[PDB]
Amino acid sequence: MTGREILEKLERREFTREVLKEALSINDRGFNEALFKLADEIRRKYVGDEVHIRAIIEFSNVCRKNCLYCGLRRDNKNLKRYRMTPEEIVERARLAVQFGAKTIVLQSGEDPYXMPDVISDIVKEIKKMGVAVTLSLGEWPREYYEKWKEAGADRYLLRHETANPVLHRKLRPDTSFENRLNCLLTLKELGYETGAGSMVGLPGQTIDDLVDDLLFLKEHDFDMVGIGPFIPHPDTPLANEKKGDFTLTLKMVALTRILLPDSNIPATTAMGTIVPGGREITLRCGANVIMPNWTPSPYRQLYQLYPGKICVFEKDTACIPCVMKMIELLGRKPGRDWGGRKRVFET
Ligand SMILES: C[C@H](CCC(=O)NCCC[N+](C)(C)CCCS(=O)(=O)[O-])[C@H]1CC[C@H]2[C@@H]3[C@H](O)C[C@@H]4C[C@H](O)CC[C@]4(C)[C@H]3C[C@H](O)[C@]12C
Ligand SMILES: C[C@H](CCC(=O)NCCC[N+](C)(C)CCCS(=O)(=O)[O-])[C@H]1CC[C@H]2[C@@H]3[C@H](O)C[C@@H]4C[C@H](O)CC[C@]4(C)[C@H]3C[C@H](O)[C@]12C
Ligand SMILES: Nc1ncnc2c1ncn2[C@@H]1O[C@H](CSCC[C@H](N)C(=O)O)[C@@H](O)[C@H]1O
Ligand SMILES: O=C(O)[C@@H]1CSCN1
Ligand code: SF4
Ligand code: FES
Ligand SMILES: [Cl-]
Ligand SMILES: [Cl-]
Ligand SMILES: [S]
Repeated sequence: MTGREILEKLERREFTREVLKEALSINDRGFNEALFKLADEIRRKYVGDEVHIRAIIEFSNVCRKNCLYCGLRRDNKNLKRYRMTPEEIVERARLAVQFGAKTIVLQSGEDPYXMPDVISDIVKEIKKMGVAVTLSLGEWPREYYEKWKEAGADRYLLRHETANPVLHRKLRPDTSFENRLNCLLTLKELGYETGAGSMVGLPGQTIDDLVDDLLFLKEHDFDMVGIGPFIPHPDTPLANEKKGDFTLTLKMVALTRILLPDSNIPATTAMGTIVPGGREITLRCGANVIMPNWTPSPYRQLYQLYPGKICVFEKDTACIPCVMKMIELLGRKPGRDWGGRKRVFET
């Protein structure tokens, strides 16, 4: 099909494997621009002009897992490890709420020390502040997820990474796609707003794999979808692999918006790392969420899933103001409420 025909099928919601594969394979500038315009318009119509701010506190870079892509993998001895105290985390969340954040995201490596009860205690304290709490702590037993939901957690981010089970097991040798999916299903069952998503440009990942990632996301109707490029880290086995392409990754975000029109979709920091101004582009191609870094010094610079991350050299409190300026210069509005998913039931 020509680009014009692919676009027409996307506009009529004929989301076949073939339409998605062709959308990802056509490299014509005119087609891509039209795809991005469509996704921007769908975003505007379904989720409006509010860009929701999720302040992220990366509270520990200790991890028990050994994912091949990740700078926090347990085999990386060239990394100073750190843990914020529970008091530090609560007070740092309070400062973000003082700065206007309406969601606090707590993210870490899979660090056993906190699990499950110290997390529960932190969540209960933050919930007193009248904001949404999102956890992004990795894979844990059902019982831990249940405890955190009873403590008041609202949302959980657990990117599926890659929907190719073979590639998933190779890159994540401690676990499996089946396990990852079972965690996501358990989180949904428990009443979390649940986020999935994937990296683009992983070694060995194909276009057909990206199509499978889109169809997976569409299948499960996730509340949130986090997408970014793979960025190689020098202290990992994938150090010499190519970085994911920004344009391809942006097309994944655009297609995700077209597929899941009422979902919450961040403009990720990895997008702003590989291209200067990449978050702002992504916010104009389907995204409607931003996650300003709220990790304090001196830890911020130690939380390096990938290198060269933007924002690391800035003062503690810079990123909330910075994203508020971004949202204004984009002609957008800050979120007025917690920014939970507002489902638009259709046919
Ligand atoms: C800003 C640049 C360069 C534009 C440019 O420089 N040309 C425009 C100003 C031309 N003027 C109208 C002021 C004067 C014309 C008379 S003149 O005689 O001066 O040329 C234009 C050229 C292509 C545009 C992107 C694509 O669409 C894809 C996508 C659609 C989304 O929905 C919004 C996001 C995104 C990324 C777009 C953003 C932006 O919009 C771009 C980069
Ligand atoms: C934290 C300190 C000290 C006072 C304090 O502890 N303030 C708690 C405010 C709590 N809220 C955010 C929920 C108020 C919402 C009011 S609002 O009327 O916006 O709905 C206060 C004093 C001045 C405040 C900044 C300025 O103002 C400019 C700007 C306005 C944006 O908007 C949000 C960002 C920013 C940078 C502000 C952040 C923060 O706030 C500051 C630093
Ligand atoms: N090298 C790299 N490049 C780009 N993104 C990466 C990366 N290493 C990790 N990430 C991404 O960062 C996300 C958060 S990792 C932190 C939370 C948790 N340990 C977890 O694994 O879910 C991952 O889901 C992955 O998609
Ligand atoms: O892009 C990033 O850096 C982070 C990783 S998971 C949330 N976004
Ligand atoms: S991706 Fe998450 S689980 Fe895997 S090594 Fe990094 S921090 Fe640990
Ligand atoms: S969002 Fe971090 S300094 Fe701009
Ligand atoms: Cl969130
Ligand atoms: Cl994300
Ligand atoms: S900023």
